[PDB]
Amino acid sequence: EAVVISGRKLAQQIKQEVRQEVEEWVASGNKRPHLSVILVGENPASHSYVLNKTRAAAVVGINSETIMKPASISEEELLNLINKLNNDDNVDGLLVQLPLPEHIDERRICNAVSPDKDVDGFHVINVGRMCLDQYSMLPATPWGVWEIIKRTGIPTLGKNVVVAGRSKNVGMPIAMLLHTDGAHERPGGDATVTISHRYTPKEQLKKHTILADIVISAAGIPNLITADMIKEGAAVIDVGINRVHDPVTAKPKLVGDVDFEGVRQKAGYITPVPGGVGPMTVAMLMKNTIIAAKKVLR
Amino acid sequence: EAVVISGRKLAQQIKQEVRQEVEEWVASGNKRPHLSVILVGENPASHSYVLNKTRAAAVVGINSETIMKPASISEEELLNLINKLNNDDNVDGLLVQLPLPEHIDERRICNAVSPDKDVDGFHVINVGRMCLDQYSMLPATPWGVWEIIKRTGIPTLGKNVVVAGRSKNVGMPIAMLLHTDGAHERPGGDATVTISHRYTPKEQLKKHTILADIVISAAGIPNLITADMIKEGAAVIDVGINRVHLVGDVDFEGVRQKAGYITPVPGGVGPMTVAMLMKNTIIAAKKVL
Ligand SMILES: Nc1nc(=O)c(CC(=O)Nc2cnc(C(=O)N[C@@H](CCC(=O)O)C(=O)O)c(F)c2)c(N)[nH]1
Ligand SMILES: Nc1nc(=O)c(CC(=O)Nc2cnc(C(=O)N[C@@H](CCC(=O)O)C(=O)O)c(F)c2)c(N)[nH]1
Ligand SMILES: Nc1ncnc2c1ncn2[C@@H]1O[C@H](COP(=O)(O)OP(=O)(O)O)[C@@H](O)[C@H]1O
Repeated sequence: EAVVISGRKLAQQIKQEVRQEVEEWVASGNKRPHLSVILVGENPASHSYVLNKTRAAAVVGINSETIMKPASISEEELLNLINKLNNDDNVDGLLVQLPLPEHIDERRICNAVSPDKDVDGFHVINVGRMCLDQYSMLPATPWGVWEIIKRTGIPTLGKNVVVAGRSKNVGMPIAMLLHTDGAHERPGGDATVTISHRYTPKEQLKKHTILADIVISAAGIPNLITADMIKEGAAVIDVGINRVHDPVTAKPKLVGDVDFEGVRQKAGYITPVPGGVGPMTVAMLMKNTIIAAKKVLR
Repeated sequence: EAVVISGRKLAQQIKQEVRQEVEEWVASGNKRPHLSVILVGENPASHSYVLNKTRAAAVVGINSETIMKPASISEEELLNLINKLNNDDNVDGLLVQLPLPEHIDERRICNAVSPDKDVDGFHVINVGRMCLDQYSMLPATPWGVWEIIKRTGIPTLGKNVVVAGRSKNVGMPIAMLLHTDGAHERPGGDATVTISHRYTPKEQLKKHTILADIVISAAGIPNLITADMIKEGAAVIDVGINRVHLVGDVDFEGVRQKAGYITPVPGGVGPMTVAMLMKNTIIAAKKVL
């Protein structure tokens, strides 16, 4: 039966580390780090998630604010705000919670944020640098997945890894980190990586996961991954956060992409949803904010 | 036996497309495109390849010059030259042939070329845009591999593909093009892609290639792919160009029984590399950023 990795405990340890580091930075008489978060509209998940981020900033010694804007705001208005904050020498990190409404182009917004305040790592320069194995602001969810693997001592060099999902801020950067050279400026995990997506036929997915020492599911599909697909002792990391309705009572429940109960038999490791990858995302963003405050990637 | 794909012939087709496009463009008022190539040192592969590029330029009606410099050139000189060429409005495309001498930072050189004139697609912005499936200057070898697959009619959507190698200008971009979404601004092939490299155990490689409708080898290792690694009827694309006693990364002679399609070396991907660069030069001349 599978060791269950608590991403909540790990995230909490990492927050303690950022706390000490912020205490230190300030005791040396530096400006306290400041994170600004922009939230557009009323997606409830977006609200909960931004709540989690600002709390985390509070508890690790980072000053936060959330600027909430109505969904009817124009792209131009959002850009004027971004520009104010890029020019405010008090703001170390600046993030815009996603998704944005359809009249606003996310890519133009992500590229408007100053690369050295880009704690999400979504600016095209950060994406380019990451894809070239250079130092960059790494994106929080993928770096969280990496820390779960690395801090649990699960090896990656030479190993087979499958990532279900190819989204530009989750699946793609996860696949990039895991396959790349450990000897490079930004080290990778030297694994053999397969990437699947919405057109991977389910039988062919299974044919690749069955060979996998590590399966990382970032598709947003309940019960995508089941124990017949996993091999004995493999690590299984679950990036999905899927809001379902619970058969016994149609209560609103969070599952991931893995059939936890089925897979926790056969697997060597497993993360739960909730309390797995999600809090790690919040922890790695605290890390990026301290990094941005210390202006080390200038 | 396997259908042997002629890169020589597909490249001919592409170069005729560019010739026509260039001729309409000049005919309708515009400056004739110009490609400037910077060559440093005496690597015989580099010299041969830069000659192939400028010949192709000449025959599709694109003006060229190669600027040859000694290996001894300093990084500051090379950047000075690049800066001059970035400002010369006669120059549409600018490329610096690799590899550069060990005392020159390649990445610094690559980022110094104006993105508008970056016909190799090695500038960090071009790499970033490509990884986001945005319009970009696609790198020549990866776009060549893509054109080989799509002009030969080999399907990719839902299919299994293995790329052997993860170099930033070949193997990584090939994997990026093949797995990405056909509906995006810069379409991809909607395939299921495995990337392998110098730490993939050979048996594990084989366990992936066995499943593969397409195997693309960009490792630079003679005989890495052998017919027991292929599944019958599969497309094998050989990006390797190795000096031994020129051959690929495939055992051509063996794999051609088992394979559905196969590319030779020479005459496969290499001539396509040259062709796609001509494509990129006319795209740069037209200033469709
Ligand atoms: N600019 C930008 N950047 C981004 O990074 C992201 C991604 C992101 O914020 N992800 C998450 C994920 N999970 C949590 C979390 O708290 N998860 C808990 C459950 C809490 C509950 O159910 O409400 C868990 O999974 O246990 C979080 F705070 C943030 C977006 N959308 N936008
Ligand atoms: N900035 C930059 N950009 C780059 O794109 C490249 C890569 C590159 O130039 N690739 C190639 C590959 N092959 C050929 C070729 O003509 N191959 C013939 C064999 C001819 C013979 O040497 O006898 C074949 O394979 O049939 C070519 F002209 C260029 C580099 N290095 N640098
Ligand atoms: N056994 C192997 N299987 C797959 N890829 C390999 C193997 N051995 C080496 N490689 C890869 O080949 C590449 C060598 O780089 P390079 O020669 O610069 O690229 P190219 O083949 O495009 O010229 C590296 O990415 C390396 O990890």
